[PDB]
Amino acid sequence: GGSMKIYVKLQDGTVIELEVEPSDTILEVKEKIYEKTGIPPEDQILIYKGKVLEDSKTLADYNIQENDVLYLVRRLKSP
Repeated sequence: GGSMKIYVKLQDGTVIELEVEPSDTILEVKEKIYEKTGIPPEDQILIYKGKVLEDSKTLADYNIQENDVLYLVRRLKSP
């Protein structure tokens, strides 16, 4: 259904690879990151082309395509 790989760079410099599809929402991308890292979605800020992404929009909304790189900033927030 348009399956593709995208990459997320962490603050420590490492890059993780995600399997996604264009209709995935940003919240769903954060859920995939949680599955790989343990970082709760509520503690994740995702950045693409210098802008913070909104949970309810999709990868296709942002024209995020195969091999694009997103940036993850982690929050330390009381649960």
